[PDB]
Amino acid sequence: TGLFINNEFVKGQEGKTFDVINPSDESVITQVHEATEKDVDIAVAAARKAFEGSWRQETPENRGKLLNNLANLFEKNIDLLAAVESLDNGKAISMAKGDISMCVGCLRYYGGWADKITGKVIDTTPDTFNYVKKEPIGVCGQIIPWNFPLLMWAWKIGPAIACGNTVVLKTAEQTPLGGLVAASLVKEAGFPPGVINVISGFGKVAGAALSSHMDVDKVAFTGSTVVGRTILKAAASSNLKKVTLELGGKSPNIVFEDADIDNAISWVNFGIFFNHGQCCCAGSRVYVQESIYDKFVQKFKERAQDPFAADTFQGPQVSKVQFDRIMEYIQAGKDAGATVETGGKRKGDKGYFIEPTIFSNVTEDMKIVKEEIFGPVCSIAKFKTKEDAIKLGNASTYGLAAAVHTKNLNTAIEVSNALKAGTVWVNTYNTLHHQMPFGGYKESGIGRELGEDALANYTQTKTVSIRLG
Amino acid sequence: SGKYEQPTGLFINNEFVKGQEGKTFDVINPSDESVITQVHEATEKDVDIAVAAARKAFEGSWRQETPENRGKLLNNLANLFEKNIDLLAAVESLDNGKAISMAKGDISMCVGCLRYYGGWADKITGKVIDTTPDTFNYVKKEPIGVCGQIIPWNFPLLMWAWKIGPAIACGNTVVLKTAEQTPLGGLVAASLVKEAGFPPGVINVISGFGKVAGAALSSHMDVDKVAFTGSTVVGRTILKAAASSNLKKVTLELGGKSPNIVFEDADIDNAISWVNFGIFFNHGQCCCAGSRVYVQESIYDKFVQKFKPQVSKVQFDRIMEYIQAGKDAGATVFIEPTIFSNVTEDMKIVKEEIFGPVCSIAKFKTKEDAIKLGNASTYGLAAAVHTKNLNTAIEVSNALKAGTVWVNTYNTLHHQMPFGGYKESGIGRELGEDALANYTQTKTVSIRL
Amino acid sequence: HSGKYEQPTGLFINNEFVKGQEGKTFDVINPSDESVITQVHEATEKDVDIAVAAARKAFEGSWRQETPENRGKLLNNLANLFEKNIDLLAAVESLDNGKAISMAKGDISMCVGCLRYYGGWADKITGKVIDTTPDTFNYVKKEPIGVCGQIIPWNFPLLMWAWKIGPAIACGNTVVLKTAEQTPLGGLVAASLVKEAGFPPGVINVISGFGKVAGAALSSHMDVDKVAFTGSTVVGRTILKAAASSNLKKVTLELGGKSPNIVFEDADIDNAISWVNFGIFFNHGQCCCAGSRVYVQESIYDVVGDPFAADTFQGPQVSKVQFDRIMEYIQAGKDAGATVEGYFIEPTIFSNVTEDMKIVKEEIFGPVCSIAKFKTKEDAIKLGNASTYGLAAAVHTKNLNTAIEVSNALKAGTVWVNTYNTLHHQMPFGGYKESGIGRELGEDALANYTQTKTVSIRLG
Amino acid sequence: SGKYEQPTGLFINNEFVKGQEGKTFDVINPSDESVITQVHEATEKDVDIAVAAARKAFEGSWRQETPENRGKLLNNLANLFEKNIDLLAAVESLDNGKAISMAKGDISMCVGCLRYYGGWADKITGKVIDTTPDTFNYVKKEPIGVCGQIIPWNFPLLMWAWKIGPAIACGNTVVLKTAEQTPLGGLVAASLVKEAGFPPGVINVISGFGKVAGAALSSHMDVDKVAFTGSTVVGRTILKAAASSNLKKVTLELGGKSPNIVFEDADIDNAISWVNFGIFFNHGQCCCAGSRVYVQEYFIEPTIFPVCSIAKFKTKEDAIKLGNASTYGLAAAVHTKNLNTAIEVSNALKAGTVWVNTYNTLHHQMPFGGYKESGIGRELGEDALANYTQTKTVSIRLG
Repeated sequence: TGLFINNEFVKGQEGKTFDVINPSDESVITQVHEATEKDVDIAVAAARKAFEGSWRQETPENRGKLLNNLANLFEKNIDLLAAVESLDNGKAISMAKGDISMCVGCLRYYGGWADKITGKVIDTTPDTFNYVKKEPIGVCGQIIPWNFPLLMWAWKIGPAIACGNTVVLKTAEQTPLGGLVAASLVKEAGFPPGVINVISGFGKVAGAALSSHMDVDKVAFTGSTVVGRTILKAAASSNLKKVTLELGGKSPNIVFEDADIDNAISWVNFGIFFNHGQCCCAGSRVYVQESIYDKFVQKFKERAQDPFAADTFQGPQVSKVQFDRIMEYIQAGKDAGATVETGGKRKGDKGYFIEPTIFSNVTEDMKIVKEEIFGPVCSIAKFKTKEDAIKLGNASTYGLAAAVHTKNLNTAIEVSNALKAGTVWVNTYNTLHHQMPFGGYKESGIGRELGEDALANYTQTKTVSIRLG
Repeated sequence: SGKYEQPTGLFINNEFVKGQEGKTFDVINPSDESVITQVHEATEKDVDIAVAAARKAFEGSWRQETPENRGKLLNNLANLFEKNIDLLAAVESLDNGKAISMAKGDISMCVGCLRYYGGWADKITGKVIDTTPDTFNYVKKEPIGVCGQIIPWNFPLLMWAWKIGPAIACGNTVVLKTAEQTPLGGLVAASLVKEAGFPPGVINVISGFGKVAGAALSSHMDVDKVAFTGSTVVGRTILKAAASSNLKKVTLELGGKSPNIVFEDADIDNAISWVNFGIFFNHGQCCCAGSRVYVQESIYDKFVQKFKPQVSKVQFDRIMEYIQAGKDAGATVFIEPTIFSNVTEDMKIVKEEIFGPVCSIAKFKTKEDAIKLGNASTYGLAAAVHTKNLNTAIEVSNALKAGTVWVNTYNTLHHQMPFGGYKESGIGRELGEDALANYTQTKTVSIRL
Repeated sequence: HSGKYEQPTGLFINNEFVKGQEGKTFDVINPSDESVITQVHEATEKDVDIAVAAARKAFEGSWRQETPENRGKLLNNLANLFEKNIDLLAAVESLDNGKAISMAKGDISMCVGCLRYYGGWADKITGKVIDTTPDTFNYVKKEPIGVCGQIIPWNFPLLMWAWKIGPAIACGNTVVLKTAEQTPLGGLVAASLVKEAGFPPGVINVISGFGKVAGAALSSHMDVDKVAFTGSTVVGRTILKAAASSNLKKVTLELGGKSPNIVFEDADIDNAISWVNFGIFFNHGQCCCAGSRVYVQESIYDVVGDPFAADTFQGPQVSKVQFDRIMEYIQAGKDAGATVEGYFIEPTIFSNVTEDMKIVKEEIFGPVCSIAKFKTKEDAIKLGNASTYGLAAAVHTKNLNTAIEVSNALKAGTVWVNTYNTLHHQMPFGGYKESGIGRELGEDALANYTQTKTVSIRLG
Repeated sequence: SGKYEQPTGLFINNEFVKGQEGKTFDVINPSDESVITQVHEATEKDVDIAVAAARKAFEGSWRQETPENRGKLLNNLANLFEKNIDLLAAVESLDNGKAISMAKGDISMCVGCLRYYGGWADKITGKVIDTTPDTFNYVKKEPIGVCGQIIPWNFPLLMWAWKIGPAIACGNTVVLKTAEQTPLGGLVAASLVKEAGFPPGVINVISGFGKVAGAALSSHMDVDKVAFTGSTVVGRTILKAAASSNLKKVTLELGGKSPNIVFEDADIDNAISWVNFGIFFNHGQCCCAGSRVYVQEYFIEPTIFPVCSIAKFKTKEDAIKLGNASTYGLAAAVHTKNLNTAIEVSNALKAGTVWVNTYNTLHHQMPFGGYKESGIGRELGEDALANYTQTKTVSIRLG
């Protein structure tokens, strides 16, 4: 399926195609047209033509109408879309239905916001009139990863289109299929040509080309810190465009004395093993109070024990490079003397399946504890003081999210007030919602994403001061 | 008067001190050209001391304090500023070289600015979201932490007040670096910081150069955010080191070249008075300045006739470079305020950033031509429109590609109204409630049942 | 005009069409041919009690499970239903109220936009968190008020329906709406949509009755938590006094006012006479916001009947009482020496209204306009602002200083500049002084339909 | 101490003046029963004067004034409250009968209160709506105009300071009436009003009785707003008069039966101290005081089952029904350590202020206000400004 430009599926100016492999049986699904720097420039040129006197005319009332249209389409095709994702990405299809649900709530939630962006009328002290507009930024290019390609698709598209920007989305080469079938829905929903363009390519070729584009007004990156620094470096070399990143971090999971146990093991099971641990906020450092530690760890072990089947909860990892980094991390974790409760071996000759991995007898500064593994691999420890879980859990330059299980409100408030995370879950984990914003503290991110906060990043403030008598 | 100062130190932990290297770097008066005196120097080893102070303050001291007495500090400081307005006005006139007449204007604007933000200390509010039943979700604002702030020299004390107000309101400790050309202001201000009873390390004021101290802040691993004012190229400098270091947050306000538009029905007596105040106010040192001025094809000639100290040698030299490029371009034409006319459309003299008293006049016909001409610029920091027609005034201001638009006024700026750029003029707006967004972080707590 | 007919006549209680306990019917007249359409059942004080009980059961039970997402979803369903039956609905509207079916369709469009908007607001109602405490945590919750009684007026029965129902349901309140005696039909047709949309039983109830019997019952009810009145100021005073004698329920009023129209010499050539035409003769002059008195600078001082037809712009008046009230008022206009230019009264224009007599004294609510003449600027502010009513006003000009200064100076809850009688859900509509209590459109409606709640948690 | 008399009059147009009736009324000391002195009394014509003054102030002076200055003025007045905190602290104790320590505590709250709203004067923001068409619409906020403000006796200067804070922040002129029992406070405050530099007639302080002076404010044709604190039945009478007059905005605060709920999982030491404060604080003379308390299975001495009633629930749902089975719900409290208990029960309680592991701590930043018969409008924190502002919507059609 070709590049989505001006509501058409053109093909690559140089005709490059690149290969799409299925993680379940390693076979090759098909090939997808590749954008190079000439493609990116013409895409961006389409976005700007739309921005210029086309979609500036459209009314917020309608911009929401369109978004709601898109969400109903998504909803009309939950089954196709969840399949595409399971094929391309490798996720349990009952899980994939979950993911599209989140897409229909996220788009529709931003549908509501389109007509509710408002500036201010500042009563300046003198006898003058001053209004503060919020306007669209213009061309917004976003790069999304392959954890939640369709979900991340809908995060980026939503905000930008509610506010009235025109966008250019690059799908990660790993999972370029979803964003394209979504793009087909974008034509049924009644969006002008140009408003929304979807690109497939690599970070190093198109990815970059977006970042350095002198006619791109905003980039919005979701992936590894490493590439993020690249992206920041790109914006600075080009036109100083507005950047907002959501890098990943190795978040923690914390259990207390008073806390309920059966929910903990279940939520911390979900906290690391959800999406195979292939999500930004997974809970790889698990900390339990010493009193409860031994039995908890036993009770955690027992809980640990094809995507298209309905029984599966885990699945293939996205690529063998990503598989072979995960496997390099597990051997590193054992090479360091850490015991293994359960974990350490692939499943089956075909496919990238990896087992849920646990580690004990681990020190505070192994390679595995505070460097992003990005698979189903986690660490357990014993803490005793309230101030311990603080010094321990935040002993970390990556603070994207955290958790705290307790029954004592004072502990809950104090710890969560003390924790240095963009998101704190009390008695839950890995539950995101569009209403509440999501982002990285310090090195996990630059800017916040869900909620009304997203909107800030895609609007901007003009001060008009009508001075007179 | 002029006076003789004591340790001209780095303000560190509420104390003036020197550099561990023992280095110093002269300060010179643009009027006389004599050297006023000599101010201490801060290099990487000192910035790491100051960052240590700010993080020390931030941890356990200032987290206990409340926004009402935090507020109760930014007013005291505003009071000190007013008590010694004419003193600070003098220093600032002496060092920068601007007329003591800015005693009220510039140095009071700080009092206003620091007061307003003193206001905002206890008005910071998080959120509560009604996601569902059973669950209970809220959003809270917290202080970012240590902030590096680099100011220029055009409004040394003003800028000083624009960076302390929001940062402190929100509850963050700061480490400030004055310019090399005009460090004197921040240091007296610093004595005022001690007086108003701030606890030690919530404000450290540093002196130095871009190549050394500047760099140390930008790339400092323990700095959580940085905010910067000055040339676009040093901004790009900041953004990179941010990226290499620790992805600390970056707010830039870079200067821009900014237009002034006059229509036939503009009440000419007002229009000429604003454009002149717009371009020459503070020698053209204003980031937002009427670098290029445009007049209707009907009233151009009538309009033109009615119309007719930098900080160091180097700033004095780029204007003489750009003035030379002017006559070279063939364009009809302390420092003489310079004016050019029948300047072409594509020149050096228009498109890059003079930062001195020079102005270039252009002539338009239709309304949409002034749109094409104004927003035809890489720099979009401010713009202004002088007319009387309603439909004209609001249609154009919407169209103009700038972060501040002025209608029947120029260079008149207020602290409750946000000021910023959006065409590589800047990242983020820094005045009014929106500044407080830059120096806070969001944390989301969800409780289940 | 469309043969299909399913005009329900019952009271819409608990997602059902019941009948009056003591069974009273009351006649419905068509203002175009003075004929009786049919008869609708009447609520009385036991009906209203039953009703309030329905709403309160809903609010007490069903709406702990429901998430703001779904409250938003439902309104959108109800919008799409409204938009699927624009044609049927416009027809009832036109038949019942006697207004051109071109206008009635315009009305319903406004309904679907108003419902959608508020559907968008359900998940976006966020309370605050106050972080200025030491070793304490305080959040401020917003929550539904509870049971909200609504009394809509016959000008725009279906529009007013949406204006009331939208905000209240977004926030999580449950409501009981009394239609106007003169136009009960729309609200009941709508009520049928409310069940197809998937609202729970009880959440939304539509009563027919009178301002006296039923109207009083809602406003004096001790289990009704908030009434919302729209209509004559004489009734509003009754509504407040009801609320004070009963249980102090929170009360939002939106009464009428005599709105000014100002025209400045620099202003604009023909669309001005076009806007002021629309300004007083839109909807036959039945809008609270209509521009009764028109003011012009001295320099420049000097459609028929059947609603179901296409060419019509102006239609019947609601009834003979309204017709008769109008005739008395214009009769007084000629009686006072002012020059002059089934149910349908042709639009009159009064000059020589040099003074502020009876014709400019109070609202008329018919197609009667009054012309004034001004010449400075501070006089038009003083002539316009010279009224106990301040709900809307207009200015026409080309002039920026006059525009802003005047509209700053005018004392109306809404001020149009170079336009008139153009409302929009985004922006709040409301009255100054004796015109109103509260604000209605936009985000400010939501305040009227939520309560805050301060939780403070001590630590240590 | 006790001191000179001076006029002791009506504060009108920045000067102490006297009743046109020539009526004076007596002030009694709750402690020794003595008669302190005689303050004059307002009647319908003094009110009409003061309203006239507040209108002429509003109609001219205040335009020239800029929110930056409003705020300066309010904290100036907060500065002066702090100057004579000790004086004003004692006035209040002599007049009302309240421990001098508590009066330091009350004044601090006033200075706080006034300062906060000083903060808010230049932060009043309007809206700008991006209307679908090519129009340009904004939403302005303007002052209502003349306000009537009626205070009880329990926090005569505290309440004084909540009432004038928001009102002046937003740009209104106020006309304040002081309770008959305790007018002494307000009148010094009024001396401090001139000194803080307020233009004349922006704050007028009236003394007099419920019937006469109340009625005059409530029903005054040229008052645009009233605000009321005290019994429910004078409230009803205020609402009613509003209606018969010309439809003032009415914001009222009524005092009620608040509850205190303690599960035995709560810490008993903190619980006991907090309920004791709660009900014996300010001699149970506060709207917030928690008349009834439930646990899990002239001077009047303190009383228990300034009174209180104890009873005992079992499961959690009885705790919520007992607290909310009341005509009244102005405040509440709940003492526990259970997270899920504290969040769930407080949502379920129909109160305008809930306290968890604390009672009667009240902060000017946080809005205080009443449910059901407890009040109409909330009046503290940011939300107060809403009560004293008013929305104007301008649409500008374009080409």
